[PDB]
Amino acid sequence: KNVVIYADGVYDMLHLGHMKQLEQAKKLFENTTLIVGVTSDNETKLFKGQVVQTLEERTETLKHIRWVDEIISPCPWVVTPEFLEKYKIDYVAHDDIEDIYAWLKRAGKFKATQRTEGVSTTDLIVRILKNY
Amino acid sequence: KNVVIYADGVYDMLHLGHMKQLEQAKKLFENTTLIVGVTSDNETKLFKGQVVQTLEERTETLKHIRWVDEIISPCPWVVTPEFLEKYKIDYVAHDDIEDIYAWLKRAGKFKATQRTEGVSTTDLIVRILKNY
Repeated sequence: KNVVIYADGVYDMLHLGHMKQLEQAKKLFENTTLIVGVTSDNETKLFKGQVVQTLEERTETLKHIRWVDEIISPCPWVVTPEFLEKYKIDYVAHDDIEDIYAWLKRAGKFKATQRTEGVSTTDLIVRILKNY
Repeated sequence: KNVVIYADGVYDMLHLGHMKQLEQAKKLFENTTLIVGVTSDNETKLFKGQVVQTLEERTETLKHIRWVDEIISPCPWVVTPEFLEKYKIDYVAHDDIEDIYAWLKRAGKFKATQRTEGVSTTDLIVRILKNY
């Protein structure tokens, strides 16, 4: 009855928005194993942009999050069918936002999870940029 | 066999240092209930200094932390004997750093937990204050 869910991402400066996404993935089915994939520093910088925390720092924080059952760190930048078989993954959970998730959706293996705006560590110091 | 542990604090901009402290408190005994107390905005500002996140924001993040079993939010600024009886608390866990914890230590009810330096959300943007 257990369903293996895979949620990959950068998880830089982990905040409430990330945590709610992990909760959502963890709760997609009654009985789940949530695997979190943490992207490598080099690949994140290459394809996305500057990461603040190292792979080891981003991974260590995730270990403390109630919803996280297993961590693949580092994880591949792009999910492949081979990867899904290797780790026996039933669904990939990711924000949605051509479509790199098209093949997962075609297979019935994609579960959208939603971002929370404004709760980011960026915005909190922008907030604190008012005492002056 | 279950031991009730009470760890109070501000828990502003929760980072790895806080999380490791909560892990330490949670793991003080084999079978524990970890109660986290979150201090009020007004009292924190009064006795400590500016808090970045509201009581509700600081409390909501703690809900996502694996080690947290129960939350008292807001909590009293100062622990009292009456408070320990009300919630059936066996030990208070807090960083140590006259001594407001003297009466707890005298009673056998104090468990020191340790801070982690440098891992704070403050230091991460100080870190990012190098790309320029």
